[PDB]
Amino acid sequence: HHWGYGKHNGPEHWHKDFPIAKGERQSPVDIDTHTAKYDPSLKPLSVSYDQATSLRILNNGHAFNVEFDDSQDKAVLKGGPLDGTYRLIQFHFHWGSLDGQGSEHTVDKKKYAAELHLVHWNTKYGDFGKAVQQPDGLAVLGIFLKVGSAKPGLQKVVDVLDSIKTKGKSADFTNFDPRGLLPESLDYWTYPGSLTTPPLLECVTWIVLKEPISVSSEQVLKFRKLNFNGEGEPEELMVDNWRPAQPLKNRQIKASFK
Ligand SMILES: NS(=O)(=O)c1ccc(C(=O)NCc2cccc(F)c2F)cc1
Ligand SMILES: [Hg+2]
Ligand SMILES: [Zn+2]
Repeated sequence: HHWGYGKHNGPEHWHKDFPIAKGERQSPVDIDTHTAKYDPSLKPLSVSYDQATSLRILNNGHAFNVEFDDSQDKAVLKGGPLDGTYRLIQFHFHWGSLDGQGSEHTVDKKKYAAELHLVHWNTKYGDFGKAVQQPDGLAVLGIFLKVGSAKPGLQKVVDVLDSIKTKGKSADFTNFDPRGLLPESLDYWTYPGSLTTPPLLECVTWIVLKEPISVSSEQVLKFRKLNFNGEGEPEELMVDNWRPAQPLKNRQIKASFK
């Protein structure tokens, strides 16, 4: 039926309706730190999120997305392995039912409690729709979340989760500053990949940050109270909405640090 993360419609079944699931540049992948190549030609990332305009937060049945106004160059990602300007359109997370799992990407097989994805599209393509038809159409900034001290900047997100508990629900979510979700260091690993959820399009340049951000146990607990189901349907907790690591195949993971 429609794709999900359950036993009968999960990642292992996606290939039936989306053959690209078994493609050549699928994400996420395991990042082997000893095989990753330090590339001195990689420029530092340039995250310019000061003019960011968040609009709303929505439970889409797979995760919750915080959407941004991308009609202009308000919040952009440049530099790093990218050529051109990429506009922030939305961010979301993937998390587990327990603290020891939840991230999509892993580092030396280590799984983190969750993973934040800041989605950006290449402006030379005009709109998000055209960008997903190009090999360099998207750039997703990935950040790992480990359970420890609370992250102040994530609280506004946590507090609003009650209003979007079920699939289809949305709430206004203006003036959110995404800079509060960034770690201190912008060191990263980068490799060409895909969306981690159907349609699994291979249009993404992944930029995974080395330094994870820490959030509290209470903060992550709030994520786990969301529902995959719509209002009135039987309750299915939204947990474990992550895709397991895929074969790296003919790709090399480059590091911006040594
Ligand atoms: N987890 S992740 O960062 O890799 C990821 C990022 C974006 C999307 C997305 O935009 N999906 C909807 C979608 C996809 C293609 C075309 C569309 F029109 C559309 F709405 C999905 C997964
Ligand atoms: Hg593509
Ligand atoms: Zn994602």
